[PDB]
Amino acid sequence: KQKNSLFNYIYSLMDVRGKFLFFSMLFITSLSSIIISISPLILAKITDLLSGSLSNFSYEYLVLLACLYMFCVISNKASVFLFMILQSSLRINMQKKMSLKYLRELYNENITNLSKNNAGYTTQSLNQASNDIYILVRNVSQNILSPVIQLISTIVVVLSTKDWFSAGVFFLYILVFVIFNTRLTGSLASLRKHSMDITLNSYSLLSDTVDNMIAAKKNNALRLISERYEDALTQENNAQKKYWLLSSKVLLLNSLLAVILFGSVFIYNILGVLNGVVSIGHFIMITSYIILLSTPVENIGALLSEIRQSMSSLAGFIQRHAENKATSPSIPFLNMERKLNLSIRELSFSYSDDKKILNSVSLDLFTGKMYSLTGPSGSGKSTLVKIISGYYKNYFGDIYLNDISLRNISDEDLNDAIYYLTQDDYIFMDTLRFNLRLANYDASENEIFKVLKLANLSVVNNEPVSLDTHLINRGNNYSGGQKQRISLARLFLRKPAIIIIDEATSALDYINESEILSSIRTHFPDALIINISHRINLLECSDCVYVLNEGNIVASGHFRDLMVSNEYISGLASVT
Amino acid sequence: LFNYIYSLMDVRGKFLFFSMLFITSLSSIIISISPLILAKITDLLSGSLSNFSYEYLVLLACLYMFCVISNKASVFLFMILQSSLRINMQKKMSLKYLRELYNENITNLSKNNAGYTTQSLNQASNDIYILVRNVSQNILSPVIQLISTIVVVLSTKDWFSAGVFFLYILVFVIFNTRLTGSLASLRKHSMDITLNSYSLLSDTVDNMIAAKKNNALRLISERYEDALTQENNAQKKYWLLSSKVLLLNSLLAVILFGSVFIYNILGVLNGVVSIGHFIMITSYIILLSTPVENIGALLSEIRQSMSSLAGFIQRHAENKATSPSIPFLNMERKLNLSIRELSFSYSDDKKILNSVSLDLFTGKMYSLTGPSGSGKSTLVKIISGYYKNYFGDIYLNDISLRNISDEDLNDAIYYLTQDDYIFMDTLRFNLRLANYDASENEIFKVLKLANLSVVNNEPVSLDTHLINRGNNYSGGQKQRISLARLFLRKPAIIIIDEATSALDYINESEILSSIRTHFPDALIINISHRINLLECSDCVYVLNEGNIVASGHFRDLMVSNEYISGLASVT
Ligand SMILES: Nc1ncnc2c1ncn2[C@@H]1O[C@H](COP(=O)(O)OP(=O)(O)NP(=O)(O)O)[C@@H](O)[C@H]1O
Ligand SMILES: Nc1ncnc2c1ncn2[C@@H]1O[C@H](COP(=O)(O)OP(=O)(O)NP(=O)(O)O)[C@@H](O)[C@H]1O
Ligand SMILES: CCCCCCCCCO[C@@H]1O[C@H](CO)[C@@H](O)[C@H](O)[C@H]1O
Ligand SMILES: CCCCCCCCCO[C@@H]1O[C@H](CO)[C@@H](O)[C@H](O)[C@H]1O
Ligand SMILES: [Mg+2]
Ligand SMILES: [Mg+2]
Repeated sequence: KQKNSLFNYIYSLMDVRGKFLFFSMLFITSLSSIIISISPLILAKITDLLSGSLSNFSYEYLVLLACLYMFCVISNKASVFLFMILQSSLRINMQKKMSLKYLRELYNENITNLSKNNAGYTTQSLNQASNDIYILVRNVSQNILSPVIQLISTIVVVLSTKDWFSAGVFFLYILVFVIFNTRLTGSLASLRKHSMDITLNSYSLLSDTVDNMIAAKKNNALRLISERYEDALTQENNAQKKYWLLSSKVLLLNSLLAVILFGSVFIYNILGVLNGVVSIGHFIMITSYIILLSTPVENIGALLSEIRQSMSSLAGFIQRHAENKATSPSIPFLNMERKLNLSIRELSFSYSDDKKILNSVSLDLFTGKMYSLTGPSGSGKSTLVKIISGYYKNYFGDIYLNDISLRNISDEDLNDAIYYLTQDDYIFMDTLRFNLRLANYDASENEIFKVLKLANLSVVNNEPVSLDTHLINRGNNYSGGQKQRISLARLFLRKPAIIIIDEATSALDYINESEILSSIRTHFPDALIINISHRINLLECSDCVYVLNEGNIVASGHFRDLMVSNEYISGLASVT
Repeated sequence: LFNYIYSLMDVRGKFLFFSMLFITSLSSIIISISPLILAKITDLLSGSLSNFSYEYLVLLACLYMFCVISNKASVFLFMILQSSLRINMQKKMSLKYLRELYNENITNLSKNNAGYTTQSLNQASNDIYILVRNVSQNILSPVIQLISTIVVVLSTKDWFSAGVFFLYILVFVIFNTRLTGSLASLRKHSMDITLNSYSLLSDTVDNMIAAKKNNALRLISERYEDALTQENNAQKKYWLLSSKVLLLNSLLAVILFGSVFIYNILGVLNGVVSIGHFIMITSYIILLSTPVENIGALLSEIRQSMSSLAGFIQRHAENKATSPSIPFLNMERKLNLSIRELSFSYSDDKKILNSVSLDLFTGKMYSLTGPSGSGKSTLVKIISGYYKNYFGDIYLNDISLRNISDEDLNDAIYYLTQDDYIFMDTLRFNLRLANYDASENEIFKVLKLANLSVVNNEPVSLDTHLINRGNNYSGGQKQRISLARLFLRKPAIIIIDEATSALDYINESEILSSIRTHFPDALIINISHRINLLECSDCVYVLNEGNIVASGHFRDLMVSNEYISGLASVT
């Protein structure tokens, strides 16, 4: 069942030009195997015409024979060059379509599955998959029809000249070969997959070390960093050597079998020529067939290995990239209300198992009101807002948005209704314009510049900020606070009902913090605001404060009513 | 270049490489006898065909078989040695890269992402592979087969054949070298765009959650699709030139070798040339394609994998200023900091530090504050040796920073960065980053001082597996990992750049208390917007638009300075 899905996926990557290039590759490979299967006859015809006669034969017929053999050899080589020209053209063609499908497939994945592996890994995963497709495209377009044509014609013709021992041992070889190899193909595929996986692990550890180089540099940790890579490389070499040995043995055993079987057919026809039983023309034809048969035998060996091993390694890739999906019912045409209220009823959550992060959170929040959420680091403030923000769907209990449950809300609509300002910043290595256009694609040059003022990012160091400012990897081109302001400027282009600010202002100074937080409430008057903070001034300003402790909501109401009642907020209000 | 490739080969690597060269050379000697054995077989066919002529035909046919078998055994043996050599050279190549990346400056490291550096290793590994191959296979072997051909065809006194044969190798080597550089440039430019494309994929995948939550599929997809279009166009440009060279080389061969075939046909028809010689000539025309092909590769592949490997060495071994350093420096337990008229720019376009003049001392805690963009991080980064292109001077008890080795500076100063850098590994590994030789107890002791020894009423294991960017942990728990590292280290200066922002007052004060206790003589610079640290410091420094605008005690500043007055009013 998964076998059919695989080839349909490869076929789909080919546009009209892609389908032509693929069929041209199949045709030219097939045509040349027909032509080259003729050539050992031509050689035999040349041999007899000369053998015996003492220069007494048609010199014009020898020239015609020699020219036909040349046409065979030329057309077979033109075919090789034409196939590789078509192959690269098809690689180029299928490449773009393959890569975008991956990016779009990665966008539709869940946050839990995305977080599982880094960029180093996903980047080299595309690499392995692309190459896997390439191999499969080749093995199909080249090693299916062509070796069958050359093997059929060879047994048919040798059978026609009534040589039973030759055609017999020839057919015996293809039989022993196809059996022996298939009885060892899976054993290679498994050893190759296991290797390729360790290779991903190794690219993953390189990108992990390079992304955290500054940390390792400043801790003078070259030895610790170098040794954990050197260990990964050692796991890679050992996995590669294990494949190499099996691969090397199969090749040597297949070579020794060929020498024993085809060697006998060569000795048999030698004795046949020495005892006048067999003609020289025929001897040359059997000798010519033994030599010609190696390439179709090679193309079969390849197919039996390469098709099974690239199908296994490609199966594993499609699995860890299209599998993880619970249900998600969603609503067909939903047009969310400008005013939305939040109702969390007996919400429970665990990231893994054995440990519960949210015990039985029961809350009720309303339009145009600001709420503060606090608690110790590990209580689950981020977790709770992430679930509200649809990061996770494996939760016990229910969450409503004006009667409508989250479970029945499409990820697109939820993201239009709620805007989560994350604890960590996510700045794209691109222009400032690009980072803000992330919030709204259709936004004009003015709408974007207006938003810079609202986030206090219109002027940096007495200089006006350009929308064309190039932003380095992780936006480390900008200060901690300037990073927070990019993410804040995004909110102003968006139009949400709920606004979550998870410690999203921590890097800003008192002036900026207050001015932006002011501008938020001004620009979004009816917006429900959840604010996560460990700071009294941010807790004070709220219409109501919620204290989360070890998963459960332990305290509610006004900050003043809590600053003495509650154990945690009294701990905060220890200073001054 | 070739010395760098040679160095990647250990003793087993050098054997495998020479075995590859030998076997390729030996097989070209053997296969160059082949057209003469075919001639003798054609000669015997037009003879008497006596018992001895039949026996000689068989012994001849056996020698041709030995040629064909030994040539194929050589191909299989070469590919077995090649993969063994690839495996061998692989590890050594990869570590040299990681170690080369560690020795690079922060400014140059920040220039490109992991997606880029990962695929950069890929391209160079493959460029080495190609070079190892074209050298071990396409140098001696085609020369042997081309020499013996002209020698033997010259011996049989066929001038037109050996003439046009030598003419072809001459026109070929000229025509191709004329277009090799044009191919290498088109290939390099393509491979570079390919890096750009892998860079944009890792950039998008690292910030997927942002793009997902902003429903930005179209903007994200469009950007990548543009990069892929820049990739296809760069690839198509190489493809066309590559395809033309191949078709023109093929058409030249058909015209030149086709004439040698027609000439010897007419020679056979007019009794001038024997059939035995006519076969030997076509047998040489057919045999010559593989050495012509290997020269076609050698010419084109050696140049294009040298161009793209030149680039890789340039961007991974250059951009070093000076660094005089110090031979054997043993830094004093007590160190004072003296910044004199410090000025700095990142891209020279704008000044970040105007003329910072400061003086700090042992065992005292100092607070640094100012608006976001003043340059607090910049200043401590320069103190921590992130950047060396600065005007003014920085001393450490008479010794200038310029004369301090990056290893010694990192042992004297410990910078707790604004953003956290958690390794995807065990908690043990993340803490061993600070001190390799640390025992299981030294590490757990440090977990208590970091307030990380217990998470959710459960004792924290040193074997806790930490996901990409440590997102397996809470904002504050991340900060605590970086804080726990400091307790294994032994510095004179301790910089805390907003490194406790994700912590509540209790823990912030509690960890900062255990820092001062465990490091009594340590000079502490604290960057904070909050007041629970500014009030605790021995002196406060206010940075505004590059210049230090206010100094002294916090209480004396919330009277004098409006910024410090307004900040304290947040009570
Ligand atoms: N992806 C994850 N996988 C497993 N456990 C996690 C993950 N993220 C967080 N946790 C744990 O879940 C608990 C609460 O997580 P989180 O919601 O980030 O907390 P928080 O209470 O908001 N803390 P903070 O923001 O630092 O002050 C902590 O004990 C974390 O260790
Ligand atoms: N790597 C960089 N490349 C270019 N400019 C930079 C870089 N890092 C910082 N800057 C700029 O230098 C100035 C000061 O940066 P930084 O030292 O991080 O500031 P900060 O004043 O400490 N702000 P913060 O800690 O966010 O509240 C700002 O104008 C930044 O945009
Ligand atoms: C035009 C009349 C017939 C020509 C004589 C028959 C021999 C055909 C040429 O054989 C070639 O010999 C080479 C070594 O000499 C091999 O490397 C090559 O694989 C093989 O294809
Ligand atoms: C001309 C009379 C003397 C000929 C005696 C030697 C036998 C030549 C065998 O050559 C083989 O012929 C095949 C034909 O298809 C090619 O595929 C193959 O590469 C080549 O090796
Ligand atoms: Mg949190
Ligand atoms: Mg800073």
